[PDB]
Amino acid sequence: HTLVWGVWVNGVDQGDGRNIYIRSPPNNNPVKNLTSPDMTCNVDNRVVPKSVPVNAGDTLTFEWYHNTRDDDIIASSHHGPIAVYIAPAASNGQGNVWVKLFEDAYNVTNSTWAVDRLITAHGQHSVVVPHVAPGDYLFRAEIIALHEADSLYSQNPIRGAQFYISCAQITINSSDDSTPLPAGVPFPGAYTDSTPGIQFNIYTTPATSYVAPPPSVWSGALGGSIAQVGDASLE
Ligand SMILES: OC[C@H]1O[C@@H](O[C@H]2[C@H](O)[C@@H](O)[C@H](O[C@H]3[C@H](O)[C@@H](O)[C@H](O)O[C@@H]3CO)O[C@@H]2CO)[C@H](O)[C@@H](O)[C@@H]1O
Ligand SMILES: OC[C@H]1O[C@@H](O[C@H]2[C@H](O)[C@@H](O)[C@H](O)O[C@@H]2CO)[C@H](O)[C@@H](O)[C@@H]1O
Ligand SMILES: [Cl-]
Ligand SMILES: [Cl-]
Ligand SMILES: [Cu+2]
Repeated sequence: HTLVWGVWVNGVDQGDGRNIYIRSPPNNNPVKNLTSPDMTCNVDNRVVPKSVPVNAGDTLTFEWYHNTRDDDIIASSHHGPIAVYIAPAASNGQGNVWVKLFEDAYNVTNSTWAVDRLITAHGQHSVVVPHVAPGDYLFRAEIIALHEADSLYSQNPIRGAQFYISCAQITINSSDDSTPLPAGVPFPGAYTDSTPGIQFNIYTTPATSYVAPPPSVWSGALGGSIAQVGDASLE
């Protein structure tokens, strides 16, 4: 159970974005039905009044929280991967539009899941804004908690992979468009009951064997991190 509080741009806090530049759901409960319209941008997908200005190459940091800002972030049980996708905002997230900018699943070097590192990072993970066409975008940050993913939700709706999905409204101002955004995948649709990484038993299957759900990270993506970029406590 986790939500996005706001974003930072080049280590500058853009302030509380909830229902302002984040298409916030009413609560921190997961989405679990892979064919739900809620897979796009969670249960309250609508235009919110603001979009955060960035330029291509800026560091864009998502900041998550559990109940209050800079708390436990997400229950430690919720091991799993983190992904960020981008779509042009005029799509409203519909159609074959979501392009993956970031994936971090299980780090063999550190012996840690992305969610474990997200907690240590005070809820912060970042992407480099890609060199796409200037305009309005949705950045869809997705945490998959796998602690009940040994079952398919479609088998047992009390369990299943849990999707913590948050869509931020981002406006890309200065961009040379050196990597034009291609068509992408649909949400709902890209993940199905047979997709690798959706049904996974963390109690019996080694995390060294985990394969995150496709699609692969786009060739135009410039990278990211899971690391504290701003100190919320200094405010
Ligand atoms: O036993 C089932 C799994 O429970 C996980 O804890 C979650 C609780 O089941 C869930 O009820 C709770 O929901 C809270 C939420 O955390 C809080 O922010 C909100 O204000 O109220 C909700 C309703 O009470 O969330 C927790 C996760 O934080 C365990 O983490 C898991 O190990 C266990 O299998
Ligand atoms: O961040 C580690 C993560 O990498 C995933 O592979 C990606 C990689 O992030 C990206 O830089 C490159 O451009 O594409 C590949 C393929 O999608 C990998 O799937 C994860 O297991 C791993 O934790
Ligand atoms: Cl939960
Ligand atoms: Cl959310
Ligand atoms: Cu939870």
